[PDB]
Amino acid sequence: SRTIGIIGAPFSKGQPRGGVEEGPTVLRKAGLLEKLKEQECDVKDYGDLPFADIPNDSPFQIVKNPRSVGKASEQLAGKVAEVKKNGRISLVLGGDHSLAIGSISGHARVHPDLGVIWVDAHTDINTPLTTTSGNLHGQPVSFLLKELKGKIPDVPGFSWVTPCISAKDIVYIGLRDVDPGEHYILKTLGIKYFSMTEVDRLGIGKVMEETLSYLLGRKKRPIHLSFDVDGLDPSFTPATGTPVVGGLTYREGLYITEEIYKTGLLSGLDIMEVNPSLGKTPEEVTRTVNTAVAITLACFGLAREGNHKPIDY
Amino acid sequence: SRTIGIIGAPFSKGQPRGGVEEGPTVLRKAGLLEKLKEQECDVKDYGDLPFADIPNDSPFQIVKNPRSVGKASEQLAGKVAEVKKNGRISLVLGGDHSLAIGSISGHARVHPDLGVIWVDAHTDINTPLTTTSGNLHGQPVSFLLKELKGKIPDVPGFSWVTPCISAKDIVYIGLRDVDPGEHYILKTLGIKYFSMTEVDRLGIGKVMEETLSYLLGRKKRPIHLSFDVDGLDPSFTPATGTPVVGGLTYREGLYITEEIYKTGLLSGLDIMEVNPSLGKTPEEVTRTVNTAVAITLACFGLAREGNHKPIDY
Amino acid sequence: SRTIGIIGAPFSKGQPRGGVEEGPTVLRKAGLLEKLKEQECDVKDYGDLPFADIPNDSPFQIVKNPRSVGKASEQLAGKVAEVKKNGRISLVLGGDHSLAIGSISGHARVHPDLGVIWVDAHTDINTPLTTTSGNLHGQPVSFLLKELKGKIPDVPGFSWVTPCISAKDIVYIGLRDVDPGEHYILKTLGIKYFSMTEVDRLGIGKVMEETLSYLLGRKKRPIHLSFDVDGLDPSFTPATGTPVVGGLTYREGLYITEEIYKTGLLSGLDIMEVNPSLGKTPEEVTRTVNTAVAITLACFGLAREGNHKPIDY
Ligand SMILES: N=C(N)NC[C@H](N)C(=O)O
Ligand SMILES: N=C(N)NC[C@H](N)C(=O)O
Ligand SMILES: N=C(N)NC[C@H](N)C(=O)O
Ligand SMILES: [Mn+2]
Ligand SMILES: [Mn+2]
Ligand SMILES: [Mn+2]
Ligand SMILES: [Mn+2]
Ligand SMILES: [Mn+2]
Ligand SMILES: [Mn+2]
Repeated sequence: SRTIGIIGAPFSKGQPRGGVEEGPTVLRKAGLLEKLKEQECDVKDYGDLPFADIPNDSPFQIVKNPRSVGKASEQLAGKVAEVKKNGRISLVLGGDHSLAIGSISGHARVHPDLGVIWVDAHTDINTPLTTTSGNLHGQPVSFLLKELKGKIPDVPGFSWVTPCISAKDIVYIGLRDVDPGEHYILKTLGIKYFSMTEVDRLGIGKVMEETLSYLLGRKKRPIHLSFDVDGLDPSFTPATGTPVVGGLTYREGLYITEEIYKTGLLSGLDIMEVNPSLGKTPEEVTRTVNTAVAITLACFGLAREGNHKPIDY
Repeated sequence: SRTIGIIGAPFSKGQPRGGVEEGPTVLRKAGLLEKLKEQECDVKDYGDLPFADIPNDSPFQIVKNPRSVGKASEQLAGKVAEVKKNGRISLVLGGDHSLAIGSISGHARVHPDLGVIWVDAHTDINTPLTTTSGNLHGQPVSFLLKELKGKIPDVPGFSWVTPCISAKDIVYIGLRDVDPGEHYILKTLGIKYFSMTEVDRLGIGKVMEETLSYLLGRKKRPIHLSFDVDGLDPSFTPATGTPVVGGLTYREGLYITEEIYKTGLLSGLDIMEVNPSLGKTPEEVTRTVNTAVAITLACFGLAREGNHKPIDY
Repeated sequence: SRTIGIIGAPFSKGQPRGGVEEGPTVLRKAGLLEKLKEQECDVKDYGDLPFADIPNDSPFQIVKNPRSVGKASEQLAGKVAEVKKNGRISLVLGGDHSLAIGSISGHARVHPDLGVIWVDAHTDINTPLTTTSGNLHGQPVSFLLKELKGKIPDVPGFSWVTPCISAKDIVYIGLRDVDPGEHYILKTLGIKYFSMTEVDRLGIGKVMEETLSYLLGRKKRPIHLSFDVDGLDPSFTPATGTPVVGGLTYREGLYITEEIYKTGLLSGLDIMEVNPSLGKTPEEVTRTVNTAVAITLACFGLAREGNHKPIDY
């Protein structure tokens, strides 16, 4: 049965807007733990990581808050590796996606053979040298790829990092806003991806069939799902820092996760970029969090066709 | 040509909210009869069933308004069997889905070999003993299935009922909120269904291909379509008692019905759960009724590709 | 590389509502030229056609403003043929779709072998004798089809017209509101089309596969894409004269154009029916124009998966 390890990560210095550090709060008050337990889920809450304050953290070239970001991920990596050693699926209620660096890092320490599925409107694969924004939530994957070692300069706060995944161990789904440098990296490293164009062409059904086959083809291995809230259309998750029109639908979002759950291989989960303060109205915030919870519950068994206990009703 | 028999069924005691008894009214004033006639439809209106008032109708265990519900369906069954004997397709403009009991019952009296397609966000297959809500609009199918005879206790008002369909003669489409007892019944009786997950996986095209093949495989037989308005997403039909996000789209709704029409086998039709009083704004009511009419017109020939008469334009 | 020739066509007398003549304006101020240049596009703006005023233009039977419409298209045809001779893809920022007559006409003068893809909720194939509205924006295709020569009476202003395409050289996508006479013409001339029903059945992926195969089967030839803004659902392009619910999605709209771009055969493009004055709110106008620009940029290379230059990033 799916045993979960909850990790609240109220961090925002991976991007300019601040309300994202409130993500764990709103998701918890939405009753996420209760609802997960309302299922057959064994849930242990490891709490909200107390993220230090690094007042002295000047830019590294154009890269912003490098020491703060580097420290949050280093802290998070230890936590994630802790829950993984406790035999539970790590659920990181995040702030910004920069935390992916620590989440996937800590997960790989315990399961070096993990495969990653990255649901996002963006690739977040900019290097400190290709980024034009300097925001680290758009650079996580670059720190994690072994093939990019030698192209990632020494950024204050990330000396603890060691690339744990190969370009062949990750699949993107939902892309619709990729920088030119990021696109160059995609095609150069031969990274497997399904942009909104491929979802439109093939259908989410075929997309998931190919994604799982691609990652679990040679052999079965742990799965790390890093779900960026903006991967879904802004009509479903408006309270997010960088929304892009024409995203994955609510149904597609649930299909992605229902399928992953069914592999029985989900090992790590990230629910990122939910920023309640960016909701233009009280219900945009409610609509976003509700959708984020729904997708989280899907990862752990909630099926739209229904569920029932091993009893004769 | 599609000859129709209209039956207004202003009934609401199958669920707690009352505005649903206004369904026939708003659908008629939307010009449904005129529009149907604006097509090549032969339409005879059998009127709005005068539903009796049963002041004395205490709960049966937890089941609410059993005598009122049982009587409305018994009345409706006779009407439907009447129009079927008049060689016309029964169109039941309903209130709540509890009326399905009488609609399908009366239809089967004349055509015991009918197949049922149930478009709904719910299975409505709870028994008086599995229901937790006590609302009869979520129990109709349980009264109709032969295999469940022996599990349906004697509820005041339904002694006239006799299960007329087998688990193999029904197909669900659109499910996204099924109780645990209902899910147990689905898998136990081996009922064929396409939840939103299957629609996402296969596409409405394949879904309809399999549905009709499944029901008309061995041989051609009359079709009864019980369309619950909440089977479509609440962005299309918001004025309904129990809306559930992530529903069938407008297009899918029309595709379902255009395909059924084309079989030339539509024998019975239910348009249920439209509740004008639940629309939060005047246009939510207009948007709901408009969609309900559009889907009704599709059942009787209106095609999105166009239609034309046997003349040289 | 895609070299473009911009042609502003502020014309509205092809239909009753007037704000459509503002289409070139809002599209230009949305930064369309800048954005196209922000790509690898060679853009030359031929300006906004100064459309004459024909005060004396009484109806022809029921056909409205025939001389004004006929003159605008005649003018436009010369312009389009001019840009085509300059070796550039004609981009007609239009007013109403009646301009299609001149756009496709002028294009065919230089490339008589062109194939047409018509994205629209309507067929716009009514003849002066089949039309019931008398509005010429719903009759363009009838003037262009060789097979309909002999059925198009002499309308003041169109004596310069000479049917340049056969029924076999055009494909419709998005149809959902076709008159009976139009439908008769579709089936009689055996015109290939994909109404919303076919998109629902096959998926936009298969639809585009069949469309391009159909038109480029025997051999490769120039493509003329006449994109009517109302071909997309009104939730994306509300500021348009004749919206119809259940249209093509934003994603589908981009998929259509991304695919066409990739053929490397786009030869002519029409962006029609954008009417800023019909937007009920300031953002409905913004949402419409934004979508119209997005689809225009897709026609010329902008891909959702990303783009990059031939350099080592
Ligand atoms: N993670 C995001 N939103 N990335 C977008 C943009 N390429 C940036 O790297 O700042
Ligand atoms: N028909 C509905 N809405 N059913 C839902 C719920 N299972 C109930 O049986 O009350
Ligand atoms: N182009 C449009 N909107 N056509 C619709 C209608 N058949 C008319 O020809 O006026
Ligand atoms: Mn993102
Ligand atoms: Mn991201
Ligand atoms: Mn329902
Ligand atoms: Mn129902
Ligand atoms: Mn149109
Ligand atoms: Mn048009």
